[PDB]
Amino acid sequence: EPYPAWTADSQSPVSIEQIEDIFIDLTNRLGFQRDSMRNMFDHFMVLLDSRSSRMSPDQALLSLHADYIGGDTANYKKWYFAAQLDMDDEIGFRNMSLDNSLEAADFRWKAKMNQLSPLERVRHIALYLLCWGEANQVRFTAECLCFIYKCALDYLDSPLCQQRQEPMPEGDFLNRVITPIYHFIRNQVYEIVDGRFVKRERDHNKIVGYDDLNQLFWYPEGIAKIVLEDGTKLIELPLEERYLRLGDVVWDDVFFKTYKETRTWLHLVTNFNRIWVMHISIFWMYFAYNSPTFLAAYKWASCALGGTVASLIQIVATLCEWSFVPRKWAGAQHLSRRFWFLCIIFGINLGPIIFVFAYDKDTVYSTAAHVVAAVMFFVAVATIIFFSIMPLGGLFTSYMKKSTRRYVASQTFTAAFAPLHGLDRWMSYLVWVTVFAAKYSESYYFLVLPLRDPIRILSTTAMRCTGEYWWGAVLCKVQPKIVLGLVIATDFILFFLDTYLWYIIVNTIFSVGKSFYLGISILTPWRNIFTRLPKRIYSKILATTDMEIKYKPKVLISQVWNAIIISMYREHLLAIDHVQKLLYHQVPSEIEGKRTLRAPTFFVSTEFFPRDSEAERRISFFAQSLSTPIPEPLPVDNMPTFTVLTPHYAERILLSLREIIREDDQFSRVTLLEYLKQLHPVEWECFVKDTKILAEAPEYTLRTRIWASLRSQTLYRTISGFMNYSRAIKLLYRVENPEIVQMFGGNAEGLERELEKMARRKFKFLVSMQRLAKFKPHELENAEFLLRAYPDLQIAYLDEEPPLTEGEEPRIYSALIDGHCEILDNGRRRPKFRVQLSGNPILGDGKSDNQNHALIFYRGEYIQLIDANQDNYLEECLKIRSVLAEFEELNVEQVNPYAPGLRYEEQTTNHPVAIVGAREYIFVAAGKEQTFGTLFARTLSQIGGKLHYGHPDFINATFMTTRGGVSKAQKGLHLNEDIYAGMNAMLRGGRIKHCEYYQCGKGEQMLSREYYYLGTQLPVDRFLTFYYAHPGFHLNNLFIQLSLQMFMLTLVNLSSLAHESIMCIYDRNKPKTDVLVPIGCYNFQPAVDWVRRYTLSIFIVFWIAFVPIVVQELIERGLWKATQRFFCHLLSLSPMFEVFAGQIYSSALLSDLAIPFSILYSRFAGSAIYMGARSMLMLLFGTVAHWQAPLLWFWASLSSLIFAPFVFNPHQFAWEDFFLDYRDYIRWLSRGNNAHRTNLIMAEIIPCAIYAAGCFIAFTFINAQTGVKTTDDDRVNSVLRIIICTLAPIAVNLGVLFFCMGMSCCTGSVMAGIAHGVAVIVHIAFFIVMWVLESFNFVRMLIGVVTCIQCQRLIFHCMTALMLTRTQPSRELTAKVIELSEFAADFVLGHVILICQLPLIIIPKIDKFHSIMLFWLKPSRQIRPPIYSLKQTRLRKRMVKKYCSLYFLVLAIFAGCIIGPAVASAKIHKHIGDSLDGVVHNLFQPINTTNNDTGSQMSTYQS
Ligand SMILES: OC[C@H]1O[C@@H](O[C@@H]2[C@@H](O)[C@H](O[C@@H]3[C@@H](O)[C@H](O[C@@H]4[C@@H](O)[C@H](O)O[C@H](CO)[C@H]4O)O[C@H](CO)[C@H]3O)O[C@H](CO)[C@H]2O)[C@H](O)[C@@H](O)[C@@H]1O
Ligand SMILES: CCCCCCCCCC(=O)O[C@H](COC(=O)CCCCCCC)COP(=O)(O)OCCN
Ligand SMILES: CCCCCCCCCCCCCC
Ligand SMILES: CCCCCCCCCCCC
Ligand SMILES: CCCCCCCCCCCC
Ligand SMILES: CCCCCCCCCCCC
Ligand SMILES: CCCCCCCCCC
Ligand SMILES: CCCCCCCCCC
Ligand SMILES: CCCCCCCCCC
Ligand SMILES: CCCCCCCCCC
Ligand SMILES: CCCCCCCCCC
Ligand SMILES: CCCCCCCCCC
Ligand SMILES: CCCCCCCCC
Ligand SMILES: CCCCCCCCC
Ligand SMILES: CCCCCCCCC
Ligand SMILES: CCCCCCCCC
Ligand SMILES: CCCCCCCCC
Ligand SMILES: CCCCCCCCC
Ligand SMILES: CCCCCCCCC
Ligand SMILES: CCCCCCC
Ligand SMILES: CCCCCCC
Ligand SMILES: CCCCCCC
Ligand SMILES: CCCCCCC
Ligand SMILES: CCCCCCC
Ligand SMILES: CCCCCCC
Ligand SMILES: CCCCCCC
Repeated sequence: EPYPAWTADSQSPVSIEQIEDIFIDLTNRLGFQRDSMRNMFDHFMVLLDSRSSRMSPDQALLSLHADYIGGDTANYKKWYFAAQLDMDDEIGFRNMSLDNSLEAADFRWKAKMNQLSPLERVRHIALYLLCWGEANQVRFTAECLCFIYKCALDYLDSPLCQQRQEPMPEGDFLNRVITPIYHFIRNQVYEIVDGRFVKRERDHNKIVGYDDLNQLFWYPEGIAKIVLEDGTKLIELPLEERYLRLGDVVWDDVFFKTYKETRTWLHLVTNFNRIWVMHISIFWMYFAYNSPTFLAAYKWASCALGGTVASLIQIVATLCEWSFVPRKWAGAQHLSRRFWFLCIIFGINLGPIIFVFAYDKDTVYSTAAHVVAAVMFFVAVATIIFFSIMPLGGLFTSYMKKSTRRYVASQTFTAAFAPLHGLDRWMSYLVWVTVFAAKYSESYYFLVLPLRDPIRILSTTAMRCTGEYWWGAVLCKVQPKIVLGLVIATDFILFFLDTYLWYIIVNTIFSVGKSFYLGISILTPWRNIFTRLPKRIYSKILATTDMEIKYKPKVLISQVWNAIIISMYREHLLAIDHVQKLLYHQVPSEIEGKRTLRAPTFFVSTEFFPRDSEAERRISFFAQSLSTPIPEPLPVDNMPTFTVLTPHYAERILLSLREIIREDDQFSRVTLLEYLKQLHPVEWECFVKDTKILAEAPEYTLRTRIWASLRSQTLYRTISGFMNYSRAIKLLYRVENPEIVQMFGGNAEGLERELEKMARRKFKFLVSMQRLAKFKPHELENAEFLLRAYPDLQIAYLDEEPPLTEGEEPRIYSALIDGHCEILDNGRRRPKFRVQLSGNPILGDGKSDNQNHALIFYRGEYIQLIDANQDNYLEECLKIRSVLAEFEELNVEQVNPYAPGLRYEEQTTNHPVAIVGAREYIFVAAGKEQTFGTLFARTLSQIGGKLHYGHPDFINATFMTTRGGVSKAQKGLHLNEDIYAGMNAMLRGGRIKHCEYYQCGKGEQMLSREYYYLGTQLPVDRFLTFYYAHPGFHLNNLFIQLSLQMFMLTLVNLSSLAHESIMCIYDRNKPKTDVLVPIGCYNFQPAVDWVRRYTLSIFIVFWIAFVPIVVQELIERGLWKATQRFFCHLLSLSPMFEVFAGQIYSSALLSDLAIPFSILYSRFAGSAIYMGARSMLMLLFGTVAHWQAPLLWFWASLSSLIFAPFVFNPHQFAWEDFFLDYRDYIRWLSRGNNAHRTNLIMAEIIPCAIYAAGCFIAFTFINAQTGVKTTDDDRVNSVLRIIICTLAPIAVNLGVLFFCMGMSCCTGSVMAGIAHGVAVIVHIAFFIVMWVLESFNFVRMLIGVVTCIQCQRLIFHCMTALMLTRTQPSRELTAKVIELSEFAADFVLGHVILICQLPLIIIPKIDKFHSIMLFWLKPSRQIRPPIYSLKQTRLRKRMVKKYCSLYFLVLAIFAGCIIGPAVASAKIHKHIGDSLDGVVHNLFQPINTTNNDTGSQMSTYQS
């Protein structure tokens, strides 16, 4: 018997016979495929059965007609009111507010659909379904389908076609109006070569995709660009004669690009322009206030000048946005009409300032110069507030004239955000008001106020040196100012980290506080969740409130709790003597003889679960998750149907048999069977017990296959353990209604058949086996076994068939095979349906296409789309009637969507819910426990919303199918393949909520076109919430790294200034003896104290935003480790010990986010090492020149970043694997061998030149002698040293290369060997010559080496960029030179690293310790080869002993290169060399001069 909720009622308007005739009529008179008509007829009736199972059929049909075409929710009405009768701006106006006109048409539409007959509505819905089920891959472009549907309906509703009596040929709709569009889509890629298709290589800015292809149908002036074959526009023809000529149009003169994304940094200035306005514009005022050194009017005038900057960003953003949209495409006049209103505000804000600034000096105008400057400070505060609110894409729009288009993007498909009202609307303002209040309040007292003394000191004090030779002392006189500039600049980036710092705190405080105020899970009443289980199971899993005959509320709970436990036992998770204490036992009544129900001892108040196993983990969560409020479920006779999708490219259905044993000692450990036995050694015993009991053969082989496949990672386990929905639905049905059992008691087969029939009508499984036609003969047997095991599965695959005639592409179908179909002699089943596609439906590279070709067969109302590896245990598979109630449609009352009056302000179902994610974060003794809970909460709140925006689990099919698909992938767009659907269903109108009582079971997109639609149009609270989660987290990790390279550049300048000064001794209590006791000195102690207050605040932002993830990634073990650490540090150094222990976290994180030395070192060089060395030399110079106390907190961090990958290797430190690794390293080193274009050159040259000038300036000043009291004609001429020590090694390399080329002209291994040998030695010797030139002074030599390295790097980069921007011998010279120079660095830098491990090998036994530590870290299927005989042992010892001598000789050479000048610095006691006229005092003039010219001396000049 057929669909029983529509066909078996006496109130349905139309019968199935009158429904099938309509589907046959349209097929006959339009040419739809016969197998697609038979498919959509079943999909339309299943969808009408379920929705009519909880209401009346007369209302079910109306609700279906109001959700596909015609209601306020349907996408067709929204397209009709926006691209067929204009009226796009009147929709944006209404949304902002929350004869022609708008009501005069909305009322007409609403009163026209109200007088339709039930037999006339079916004809409307079927026409949409038949088009949607056949237009392949045009489903990604929703609007094309609406246009085609309108054309077809117009043709069918004209009286002319009625007289014609010959029907269109079959397969016409596909070969005539759908195939040209697909041919256009495919040809934008995949150029044809001689025989096949290959990926055409072209710039990713001339490739139109689906987003550009469907965007043409949003405007009436976009629809009017369709040109036919002959040349005329398509609008000329009448409405009725427009469908026939729809195959003549050429889709190549009609489609354009419409976004055209540019460079990356040009997008961030115009998308998030409300973050650069409320930070920079206030950082200006804060400093301009307390900086009098550049009266009282000038103070307010210079503070109010910060309203000009708050408008300059708003001008430079509109100017950048001018280069995204096309020229004349709708939404361009608004840019030009807004650029001329921004200039007026800029002019007004800059006007009176020019007056007040330069018209005040000692004239009679003080009366009218303070009033004009006090009002500008209040005008330039209105501008800052008005530009931090009021989205960029929507301001100055009320005042605009009619024009044509008022907005820049469509306000009905790009901006329809759900209002989010209720209580969250009020709790969303508070979170941001408090955050910004706290940030702006404490960022002024601890970051800007204590910086007003160094500003006054450093801006006035002047130096006295001799100076250089080409520019005298003009550069050494203004040093303090150069230091002050860098100090402010590096404190402008630390102003952006603070606001992300406060967002973490104020978002955890609210979560904890509200979860306490709601009283859910207060403290931890652990013996309460188990205490009251039955009352919760009787009201949250059974729908008894509408079942009546209230009787025996314990037998039902008994049945449910017995089944849930017996299943766990059957999975071999509990012992047989263990389940007896954990089950509802029934015992006969000794009083009379009747029956009695008992309860478990576990369950009223002893190894209840074995050693905190998976059984404990599951029964804990199941009982703990019923506390949270859960909506009341419906009876199992009224729940809607649903479906499960799963893709499959190439996975393993089963373990085979050769793969289970194989060979043992050729990989890790032994055979996989014994591996699994060792991993889980109790259920193997349960399995063998059951096998013996059954045996009380190949089938044993099959059972072993099954037992292995349920473990490891296959596709059979997902299907086997994910089909528990069927068992749950049968169990709930039989438990709920007992009368059905008694009517035919004694017929177990009949009862089973009834239950199966009911549970087969409410759950469908669908797996999309792509490329099933070309499986191997062994691989197809597993697929054939799946259908035999479960005779209700459904598979969809891509068939194929030879072309009709030679020369054309083959025709490929799309087929579905069930498990109840009859088998053929070929060994394959007859497909139930076969729909012809229009070509290879795979053009991308993701899984989107595979999900798309099989989305036709999705019968139901909701979809759970899963991955290829899921668990979904049975206990969490029982509350499926409650998670489907999040889609709040099950308990409502229908209100006849079409009705007179009731305008669109007082409706309720306006924003339906689209996606429903699942709960993804899986979890003084009392004080320690509370602190641990708070730390876990803080760790969760980091990803409480970060990874939870659009991760989809359930999908509203009706909503997310008529507009786009379930997910999209293309070469053009690139979001995440998984975050696109959730971020695109939010700005079409839908909502996104998520349940928290369900276990799931599991930048390059800054250039997207949806960040542009979101960050330019969202309201303020929503924009801040969106920004500080996805883009803000990625953009924060770039500021932390950028604010640690600006610090090393100011430390060098500020420590090269404290090394040549007297410093005016200063006490930090009350140093107001304003005589500056060393008399004549200049005090820099407050400036030097700034370093102490920066290291303190750069580690707070580290111990709150990077350490809490150690809990997440170390929750494996560490409770006992923490207990042991507390025991071993109960009376230790306390804070000092904790601080020193706060260094292993960086190493752990680095190694976790991170083996031969060659590969290990080459994988990290260029990302953490090449920067580490250059940032370590600078720190060494800084810590040698002045040695501030809080500077060794950087040494640990920089030393634990380049030593982490080399400490967590399995076997490295023993004695000889090290030397074999060294052998391999040496061999590899010997044979290693490694305005449209003005942005490429400046992308990587400007920051590499500023960083070089910053070091050159610091190097010149330390040589420029100060306080020396000499004559003018001394100077130092220190510039020439840099030129000598920079370009000379390049000259030597080039000369050697030329000489060796000539010698080859008149066995290249020796060539390379000698070249490398001289290249290393030249750099090592010119390291020494720079030390010699500075008269053997270490401190003023380190800064000479660093600047030489920087200048060489700059030269190489610029030369490479030039030689590739703009001759072949020149190329083969420059490339070789660059490689030969970089080889010396690659030979020195790593080789030093490998020397520092020398003292860590002399330990008599270290490998045992290291192995113990790494094994505690994790075991990984260990292995140890005992393959050792005399011959190779002798060879091993020979080679190991032979290379140790070279390893301890290179170390001696390096040590003798350093100790030499350190002992040769004593014998020499005079100046070295005397020259004149441009090289005078070339080496370094002073040998015994002093720089302490302080004391009673009253007036001296010493120029
Ligand atoms: O790229 C995608 C993935 O990015 C992952 O995050 C890493 C990010 O951690 C890395 O930044 C580090 C810096 O953190 C490090 O500076 C240290 C500070 O973090 C700390 O607070 O203070 C010490 C003081 O010594 C600093 O050294 O410096 C290194 C040096 O390069 C940076 O790498 O940057 C990576 C590339 O930008 C980035 O990938 C993220 O966790 C993943 O989720 C993401 O997929
Ligand atoms: C005194 C001895 C050393 C002489 C060093 C000669 C460098 C000669 C020039 C060069 O090689 O400079 C850089 C490499 O700098 C470095 O190794 C700096 C670290 C040096 C540590 C020395 C410790 C004693 C090239 O960097 P890249 O262009 O590779 O960076 C972009 C990514 N590819
Ligand atoms: C007003 C603030 C200006 C900030 C400019 C920052 C420039 C940084 C240049 C150096 C970056 C690191 C180069 C290795
Ligand atoms: C009743 C009006 C409430 C307005 C709330 C605005 C919140 C703005 C937060 C960010 C300010 C910079
Ligand atoms: C009159 C002397 C003015 C000197 C200004 C120096 C500014 C340095 C800015 C550095 C930014 C990275
Ligand atoms: C009036 C003298 C100006 C001297 C040149 C200053 C250049 C500053 C560049 C700073 C780079 C970090
Ligand atoms: C001050 C912010 C202006 C935009 C900064 C962009 C940083 C990333 C560039 C790649
Ligand atoms: C925008 C310039 C405003 C000039 C005001 C002058 C006032 C003069 C009062 C005597
Ligand atoms: C929420 C705190 C707002 C500012 C409180 C007062 C700060 C000090 C004013 C003197
Ligand atoms: C809400 C945090 C406010 C912090 C105020 C810091 C200054 C306290 C008074 C000096
Ligand atoms: C002169 C002070 C030196 C302090 C130690 C510098 C080297 C530290 C290596 C960890
Ligand atoms: C952990 C290493 C500590 C080194 C201290 C160096 C002190 C130098 C004082 C001049
Ligand atoms: C001295 C600073 C006063 C306040 C500046 C404007 C703050 C706007 C939120
Ligand atoms: C500082 C102003 C930059 C403006 C860039 C305009 C780019 C147009 C292609
Ligand atoms: C003494 C009269 C001063 C009036 C100032 C008016 C300023 C208007 C912007
Ligand atoms: C001399 C002090 C004048 C202060 C004027 C304040 C005006 C506020 C709108
Ligand atoms: C001088 C103290 C200024 C404090 C400003 C607080 C602003 C809160 C929005
Ligand atoms: C960036 C936050 C700095 C917080 C400093 C607090 C200092 C307390 C003594
Ligand atoms: C203000 C944005 C541009 C900054 C200079 C160019 C940076 C290129 C990496
Ligand atoms: C801090 C900006 C100063 C502007 C006035 C300079 C004369
Ligand atoms: C534009 C800010 C400075 C004005 C100076 C006028 C002399
Ligand atoms: C001196 C008071 C400091 C309070 C800090 C609160 C975060
Ligand atoms: C005469 C000035 C020469 C400057 C050279 C800078 C590298
Ligand atoms: C005194 C001139 C300005 C110095 C600071 C610029 C950031
Ligand atoms: C905030 C400006 C950053 C410029 C340098 C980017 C590498
Ligand atoms: C005459 C001033 C020259 C400055 C050079 C800075 C690199």
